[PDB]
Amino acid sequence: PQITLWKRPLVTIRIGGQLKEALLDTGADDTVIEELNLPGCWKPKLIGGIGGFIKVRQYDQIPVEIAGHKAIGTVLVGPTPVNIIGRNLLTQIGATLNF
Amino acid sequence: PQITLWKRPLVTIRIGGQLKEALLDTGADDTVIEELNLPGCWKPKLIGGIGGFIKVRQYDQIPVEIAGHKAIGTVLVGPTPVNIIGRNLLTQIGATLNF
Ligand SMILES: CCCC[C@H](CC(O)(O)[C@H](CCCC)NC(=O)[C@@H](NC(=O)[C@@H](NC(C)=O)[C@@H](C)O)[C@@H](C)CC)C(=O)N[C@@H](CCC(N)=O)C(=O)N[C@@H](CCCNC(=N)N)C(N)=O
Repeated sequence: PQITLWKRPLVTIRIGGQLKEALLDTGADDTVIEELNLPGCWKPKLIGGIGGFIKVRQYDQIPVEIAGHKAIGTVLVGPTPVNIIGRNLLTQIGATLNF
Repeated sequence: PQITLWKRPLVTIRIGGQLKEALLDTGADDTVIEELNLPGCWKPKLIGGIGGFIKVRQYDQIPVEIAGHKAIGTVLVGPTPVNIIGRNLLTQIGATLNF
């Protein structure tokens, strides 16, 4: 599929059993999901951008399906206004920018 | 071009006669550039990111050449960690996401 950028590129994802909306973000190195009480071991991390840094929980080897395309990798969980799909998973689904 | 996402999608831009490097950022509504002088009048604004809010200067109707493609639109100037080309200009150059 092709997604234009007139509006925020929000798509449906599946993670930890749940369907969520998330932003496809070519400016994000990593994937950041809103507070979600996932089981499993995790480790502490800090991530930054506009406004500074936040504390997140890093979970590895989490299946994330993005618009029906399966991916699996690292997911950072913390307090975000929007779920963000970053390059670590965008590459797995073969996403490119085109102009 | 077609740009893959194994590395950050950084490109050269020209703005106010100067060359700069910037990140193609589908997660950004707006284009935000590090502190600099631009010609003309600006208005104060606040924007948010992953870590919270910052103050920026809003300049309207600024010509920006992005990897050789022309855009004319709003540029926010302030303490962003990375120069970012957001959807307001990405749409002008015809950029889409594809997978
Ligand atoms: C939580 C908000 C959605 C996330 C994006 C993130 C991002 O613009 O892609 C930035 C771009 C690079 C840093 C500036 N990426 C990031 O913040 C990511 N950072 C990174 O990838 C790296 N960090 C650094 C510092 O480079 C890495 C080393 O960790 C983090 C998500 C962590 C993985 C973001 O901050 N968007 C802002 C950009 C500023 C702007 N004005 O466009 C935005 O759209 N803000 C809107 C809010 C959106 C509401 N709009 C809406 N349509 N619903 C606004 N007006 O303030």
